[PDB]
Amino acid sequence: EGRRSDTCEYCGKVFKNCSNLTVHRRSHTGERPYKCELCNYACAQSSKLTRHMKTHGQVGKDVYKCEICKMPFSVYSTLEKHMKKWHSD
DNA sequence: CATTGGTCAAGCG
DNA sequence: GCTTGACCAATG
Ligand SMILES: [Mg+2]
Ligand SMILES: [Zn+2]
Ligand SMILES: [Zn+2]
Ligand SMILES: [Zn+2]
Repeated sequence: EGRRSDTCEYCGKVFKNCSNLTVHRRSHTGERPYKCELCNYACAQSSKLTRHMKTHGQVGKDVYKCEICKMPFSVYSTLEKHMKKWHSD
C-alpha cells in the first residue's frame, strides 16, 4: 500500500533495507552484474565477488596457475577441479 | 573439505 | 541508506 516500494514484485517479500530487496530480486531475474575478471564467475552481490576473488590468490601466500589458460588459484584442489571442468582433454 | 547462493543487519559518520 | 561480511545450508 505504498510499502509495495519495499516489497519484492515477484514473491511479495517485504524488506526494510532497500538494498536487500535489490539483491533478493536478482534471485528471480537471474541478473548477475558483478563479473570476475579472472574467470567467468558472475554474481548478484558485490561482496560475493569480493569473497570469490580470494579463491584466485592471497597476497602473502603462494598461487597455483593453470598452465593452459593462466587462471590463478589459491587452493590446488580448486585448480584441479578447474582442470577437469575446462580442460577435459 | 572448499566454495557457493540466499539471507541478515551491524556499523558507518 | 548503503556497503560489507558473517551466517547457514547446500553442492561436488
Ligand atoms: Mg566484502
Ligand atoms: Zn521475491
Ligand atoms: Zn574468478
Ligand atoms: Zn585453465
